[PDB]
Amino acid sequence: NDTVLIAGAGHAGFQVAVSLRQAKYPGRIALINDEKHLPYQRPPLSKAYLKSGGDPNSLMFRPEKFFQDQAIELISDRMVSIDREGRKLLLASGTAIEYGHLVLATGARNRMLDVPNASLPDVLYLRTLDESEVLRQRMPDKKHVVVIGAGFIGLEFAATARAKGLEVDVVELAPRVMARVVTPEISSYFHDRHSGAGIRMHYGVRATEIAAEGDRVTGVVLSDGNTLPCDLVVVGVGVIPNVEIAAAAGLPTAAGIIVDQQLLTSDPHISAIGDCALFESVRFGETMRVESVQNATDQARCVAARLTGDAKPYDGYPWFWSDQGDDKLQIVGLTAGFDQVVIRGSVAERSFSAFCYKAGKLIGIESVNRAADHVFGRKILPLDKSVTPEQAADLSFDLKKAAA
Ligand SMILES: Cc1cc2nc3c(=O)[nH]c(=O)nc-3n(C[C@H](O)[C@H](O)[C@H](O)COP(=O)(O)OP(=O)(O)OC[C@H]3O[C@@H](n4cnc5c(N)ncnc54)[C@H](O)[C@@H]3O)c2cc1C
Repeated sequence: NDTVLIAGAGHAGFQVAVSLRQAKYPGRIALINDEKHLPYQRPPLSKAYLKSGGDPNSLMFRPEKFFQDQAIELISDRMVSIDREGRKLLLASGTAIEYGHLVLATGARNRMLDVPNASLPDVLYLRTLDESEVLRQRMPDKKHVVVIGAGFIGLEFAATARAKGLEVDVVELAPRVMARVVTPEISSYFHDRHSGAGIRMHYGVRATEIAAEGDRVTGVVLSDGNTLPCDLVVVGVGVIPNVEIAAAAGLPTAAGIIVDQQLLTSDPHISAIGDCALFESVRFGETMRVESVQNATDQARCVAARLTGDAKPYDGYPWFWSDQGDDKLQIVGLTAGFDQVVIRGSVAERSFSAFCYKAGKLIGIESVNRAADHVFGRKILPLDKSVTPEQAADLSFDLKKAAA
């Protein structure tokens, strides 16, 4: 067959469809979308949107007419099974489709809070437009929310809930916030900023039970035995890559759908991109899964480029960002295994960067309200070039000249 079937119409799904057309792909392109919304943006969900008037499709990538003009078949359905041998995609509507090449961009789903009463009505998640909209409408009728999970999303939400007048308590099991993604100097800064806004941070604890009265949430019980009163709970304790269906078809999976340097599964005719993909990284010499718009986007481009001619190893350089309250956090590079951190700028001035090193080499830059340092990293890191810790701290050391 000639048709390219895309399962999942989020960032990666939408981008591969678009990039496929830009590259003048002749075949048919079907985009399976299991949500009652035109493909939309995720980043605004825990940011601006929570502050908007809730405009139905204000987060749409492109308007409805776009998919028609682009010959991208937008199918309002969901894949449930994959017939690799018959190269057919089995939808839930009962329908079935043959494919030349199958692109899996199923992303990842919320990991359910595994605690008593965790499923009461007032225990909400925050990852889909729908979930964002209910939370937006629910906050005005709530006085106190406990946020479980100090990840990016949880804090982006916490600041807004606080800004709206709600009482806010953040529950994190680790000793500091964003422990899975940033170095201590960043956690510290944000701990101060949020605390300063009146948000009460709680470290070293897990939720062990959701205290309720009738079926009304009244608090969150912690592993230290104490209970934090609240009438609303927002949980962000991780996701689960959607690999089930692919695994059901015999495709290797783990913490994501396994793919090689070219984002291909063990079955040619089937690729995996975005949050759902556990790819082989030539640059970093290891298999990993990355959750970011950058990753979804660059991976989509890589596949689109392959299915149209030049098959190259995926090498989208990783970078992320987060908008918490009035502060902007930008990260370029992977900081895992950092053994030396240098501060450039001033924490007091609320504009600085943490230059992270490992074995004497710059591995990443975490910039708070300092776009210039981020541009420096985005240019230098992909080239695998570095700057000494001494130079990073020196405000008289010109980053523009260094990156020319
Ligand atoms: C609230 C929020 C804020 C974020 N903010 C940022 C940010 O500021 N910066 C950043 O870099 N990243 C951010 N991210 C992460 C970013 O959204 C993800 O990295 C990106 O969406 C991953 O793209 P994706 O295409 O793989 O999957 P997603 O966008 O999640 O889309 C997956 C889509 O596939 C659908 N689907 C799943 N299974 C099936 C199936 N079997 N059949 C059909 N359809 C299916 C899903 O319902 C969904 O619509 C944020 C994420 C969230 C949730």
